Amino acid sequence: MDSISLRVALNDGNFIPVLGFGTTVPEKVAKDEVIKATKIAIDNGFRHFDSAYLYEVEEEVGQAIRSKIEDGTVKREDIFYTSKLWSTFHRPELVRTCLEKTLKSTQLDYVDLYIIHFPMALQPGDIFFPRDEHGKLLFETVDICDTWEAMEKCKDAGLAKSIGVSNFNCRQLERILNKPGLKYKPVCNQVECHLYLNQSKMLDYCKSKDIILVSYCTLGSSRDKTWVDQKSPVLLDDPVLCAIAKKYKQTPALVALRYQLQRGVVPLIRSFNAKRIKELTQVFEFQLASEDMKALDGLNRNFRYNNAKYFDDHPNHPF
Amino acid sequence: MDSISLRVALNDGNFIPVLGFGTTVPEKVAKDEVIKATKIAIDNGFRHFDSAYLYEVEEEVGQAIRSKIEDGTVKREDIFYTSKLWSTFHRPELVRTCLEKTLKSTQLDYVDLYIIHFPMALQPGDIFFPRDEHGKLLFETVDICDTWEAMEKCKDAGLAKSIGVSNFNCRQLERILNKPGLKYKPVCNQVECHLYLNQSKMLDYCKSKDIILVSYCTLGSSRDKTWVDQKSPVLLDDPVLCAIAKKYKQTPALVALRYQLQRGVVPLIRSFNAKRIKELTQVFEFQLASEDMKALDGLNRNFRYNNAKYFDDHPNHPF
Ligand SMILES: NC(=O)c1ccc[n+]([C@@H]2O[C@H](COP(=O)([O-])OP(=O)(O)OC[C@H]3O[C@@H](n4cnc5c(N)ncnc54)[C@H](OP(=O)(O)O)[C@@H]3O)[C@@H](O)[C@H]2O)c1
Ligand SMILES: NC(=O)c1ccc[n+]([C@@H]2O[C@H](COP(=O)([O-])OP(=O)(O)OC[C@H]3O[C@@H](n4cnc5c(N)ncnc54)[C@H](OP(=O)(O)O)[C@@H]3O)[C@@H](O)[C@H]2O)c1
Ligand SMILES: C[C@]12CC[C@H]3[C@@H](CCC4=CC(=O)CC[C@@]43C)[C@@H]1CC[C@@H]2O
Ligand SMILES: C[C@]12CC[C@H]3[C@@H](CCC4=CC(=O)CC[C@@]43C)[C@@H]1CC[C@@H]2O
Repeated sequence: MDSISLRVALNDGNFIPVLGFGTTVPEKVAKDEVIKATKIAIDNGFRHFDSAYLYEVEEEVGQAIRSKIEDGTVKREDIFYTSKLWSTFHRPELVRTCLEKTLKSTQLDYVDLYIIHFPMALQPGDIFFPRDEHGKLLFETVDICDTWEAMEKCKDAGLAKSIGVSNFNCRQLERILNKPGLKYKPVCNQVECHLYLNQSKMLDYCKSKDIILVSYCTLGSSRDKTWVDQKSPVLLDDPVLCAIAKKYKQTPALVALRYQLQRGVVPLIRSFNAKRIKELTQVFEFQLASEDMKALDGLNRNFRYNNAKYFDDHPNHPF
Repeated sequence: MDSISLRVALNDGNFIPVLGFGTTVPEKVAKDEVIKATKIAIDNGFRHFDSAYLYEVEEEVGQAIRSKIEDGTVKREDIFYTSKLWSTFHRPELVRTCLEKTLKSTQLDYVDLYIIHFPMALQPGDIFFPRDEHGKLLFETVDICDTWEAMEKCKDAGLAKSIGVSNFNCRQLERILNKPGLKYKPVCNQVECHLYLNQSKMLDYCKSKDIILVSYCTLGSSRDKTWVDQKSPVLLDDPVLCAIAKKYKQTPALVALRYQLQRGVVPLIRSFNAKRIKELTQVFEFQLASEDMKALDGLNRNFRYNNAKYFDDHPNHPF
């Protein structure tokens, strides 16, 4: 069967498809394009979809998914849908409210994985990034351990099959793992990970705790100018990556992706192009040799495309 | 990660690694060879091990598995162990007794999948195939539906995560699916399936019921003279199979195996040879084209290497 549909074990007894499909829509691209791409991803064997409250497209993604359930292509159970809790709902009493909005929007009866988008709380309200009239960002110091307890209850309530975090550093992660009364451990930490920021320490830390590293910007991001510095290196053009790709008669994208899979990372990818969507499904058809992995490991330069500078000087900034 | 370690969904919410490693030891081969092979299989990414009470090697296999858990190579959760209920324990009150012997032998705290080895009951006792002094096989007519209820309780008791059957024909399968009060549906039907006996009807039946077909003798069996007719065709020598293997620069074994995976079968293989064990791990590195699948589909000749003639004329003989 579709090898990219196959699953890996989560520490709570659940299983996640090994390859995920992101749903962020680029600034100048139309939101209906995500419906097109999602249906195509499903047709190509993609069973893991990553979204978020912040993305404002959960209505569209849920629509693409249900149409495929409707026409008998898949069952809810075949789909693994991930969503994320936004910073303005970090207050314990607001966590489930955020999730219930996602459920209402997607029309799915539960999310397979619900995660904390960032370890930073912002003032409750209707704006994603609330600032005062002088531009200061209105944040709060809600303890992650408190928001985490609210996340555990959403799992107990059956609204989320699994719970995890995103953009957490080791200190923040340790804070939750050592929390007294901890009932459910985070099943993953979704962070930026690619050839220029391979996260070997975080990967080692997660392995020792049975937490999986789910990577984003795996192919060097979408270079969306609203959030990616245009003077940053283009990952897929890297000479060493292109030489190796050439050596295996594969594309750089496939080599950048395979590298992650080979090191134990569950990667997220995104393409609104039908040829490229199909192309990524062949990542299991080859295998990098030790020497080549060591080569790619050497491309690391601790470079972030996602600095989270839109969070200004939040006392809890992970980076 | 090891693509042969990846999992497929079972109809009860569990997941099974896509490629299984059998543990039967050939007549003239030493039982300690299975400990060697199992450790090597684990080192190579095999996570699904198929055994049975009848095989008399559960003590050895459990030993190989635990050593790998003990040195930190895997966790119990990483391993999927299958065992089978022997015919002499078909009486409802004896089912759990058989399972508890397996648990005691393997020293695992539960089996991931427990299945009915054959749909034929034999008289209780210490001999696998009890016969009278005149030679007649001492069988019983215990209803499979009754033994099945005993299997459901072992699942409710937590002793077996999943339950299934083996060597059942469609009638016997339908008998259980239509049983009144059925609580748990069989997650699989482990039967003989290869190029000369592809089981297309059974495969279709299973697909419609969400029952997976787990195949054995996938490579044409071990040709063990105690149970395989030496005048039977050698599957891996088949001209058409060798031509196709040649066309993909792959071995016949890999082509015989890939064919099963491509049609939705979860295959079982077995090799006590370290080179061949490693060889089978590359089955995801290529893909047969439609025309080639149709070619291989044509090799079918409804030929069984496993006639179960050791069950003589049991009224419930599946074949
Ligand atoms: N948790 C967080 O804080 C966070 C942050 C950022 C992202 N994410 C997740 O990660 C997902 C992906 O992020 P991203 O889009 O910024 O990064 P990305 O996956 O690294 O890059 C996406 C870009 O790669 C291109 N691409 C896809 N397949 C390709 C192929 N085979 N060859 C060449 N190029 C290919 C796409 O172009 P085309 O469309 O033309 O194919 C697209 O522009 C997001 O949708 C989201 O779900 C999470
Ligand atoms: N449920 C049932 O009633 C039932 C019945 C029979 C079997 N089974 C299960 O199926 C498992 C396998 O059965 P089996 O051994 O009879 O049949 P099989 O898997 O079809 O054949 C095993 C033979 O194939 C050879 N082989 C393995 N890899 C090879 C490769 N890459 N190239 C060439 N040859 C290769 C092995 O030789 P080497 O060792 O030299 O590599 C071995 O002799 C059993 O252990 C058992 O778990 C279940
Ligand atoms: C920069 C931005 C806030 C942060 C967003 C970004 C879109 C992409 C994105 C995806 C994430 O999951 C993390 C937050 C970010 C990085 C948004 C585009 C406009 C908005 O102001
Ligand atoms: C033939 C036999 C009983 C049936 C056994 C066979 C070993 C292989 C085997 C594996 C199975 O799982 C089904 C039963 C069989 C086919 C045994 C070897 C000696 C014994 O008498």
